[PDB]
Amino acid sequence: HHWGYGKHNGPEHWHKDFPIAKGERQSPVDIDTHTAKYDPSLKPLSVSYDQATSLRILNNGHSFQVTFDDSQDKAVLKGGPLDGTYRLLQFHFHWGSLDGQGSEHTVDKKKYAAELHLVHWNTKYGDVGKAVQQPDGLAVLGIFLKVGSAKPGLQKVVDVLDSIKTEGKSADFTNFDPRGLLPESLDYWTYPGSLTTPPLAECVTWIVLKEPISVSSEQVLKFRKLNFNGEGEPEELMVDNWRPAQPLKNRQIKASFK
Ligand SMILES: O=C1NS(=O)(=O)c2cc(-n3cc(CO[C@@H]4O[C@@H](CO)[C@@H](O)[C@H](O)[C@H]4O)nn3)ccc21
Ligand SMILES: [Zn+2]
Repeated sequence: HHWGYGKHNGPEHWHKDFPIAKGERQSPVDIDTHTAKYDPSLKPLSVSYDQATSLRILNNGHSFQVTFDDSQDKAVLKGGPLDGTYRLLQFHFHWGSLDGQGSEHTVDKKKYAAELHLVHWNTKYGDVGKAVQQPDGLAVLGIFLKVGSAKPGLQKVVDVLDSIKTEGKSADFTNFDPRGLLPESLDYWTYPGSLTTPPLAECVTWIVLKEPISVSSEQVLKFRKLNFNGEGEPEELMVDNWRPAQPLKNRQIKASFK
C-alpha cells in the first residue's frame, strides 16, 4: 500500500504511484569525482543560520525531521550555484542497518553510514508547496556521515529520539543550532535533481558537501532504534531508509573545488 523501503513497497515500486521516478533528473546519484567538472564561476556557499528557530522533531514514518520557523529569512542558504534566497524548512537523515550503507548519494560508488539533508526553499515562490512545483524551487544541502569520533552538535538530537520512537510521534525541539552539524569545509558538488522520497519532484538544486562529518557508533545506533511502524503495531526498525543511486542521464555534476 503506502510507499516505504521494504521488499514490497520500496524504491523499485515507487514508479507505479510516482512515474517521475523514472524521470530525467532523479536523485540521488553516484558522484564520480574524476568526471565532475570544476566550475570556477561557482560562488562560495553562504550558510546563514545564526537566527535559526527550530520548532519540533517528528517521526514521520520514513525518517525523523527537525522543523524550523520558515516564516521569515532566519536561516537561509544563498550563493553557490543558487540565485536568490532559500529558507531552511527542515532537516532529516537517511541511514543504514550497518555502517557500510545508509547514504543516498555515493562518492565513486562509496556509501557512507548516513546522509544529512537540510531542506531549503526559494523565497521567490512564497511557500514550500509552491516551490516543489518549480525546477529551481528547493536547495538541499547534503552532508555525509561516517562513523568514528562523536559529533557533539548532534547529541541533542539523538538524546530526544526515545521520545519519538514510532510513526506520528513529535516533540518540542527548540533552540537547536544546525551549525553544529556542519563540517569545516563548504567545498561542494552540485547538480539538478529531485526529492529522494515520493513525490520525487524534480525541483531540487543539490549541494553535496565534500567533507563528511564523523559521528560515533553510539550516536548512529540511536538512529537505528527508531521504528517505521506506529505505536501498537509490529515493530519494524527504521533502518535502510535510503533510495539508491539513480541514472545520471543528461546531467553534469559540477565541483566548487579543484
Ligand atoms: O527525505 C527526503 N530527502 S529530500 O529530498 O531532502 C526531501 C525533501 C522533502 N520535502 C518536503 C517538502 C514539503 O514540506 C512539507 O510541508 C512542510 C510544512 O512545514 C514541512 O514541515 C514538511 O517537511 C512537509 O510535510 N519539501 N521538501 C521531503 C522528504 C525528503
Ligand atoms: Zn532526504
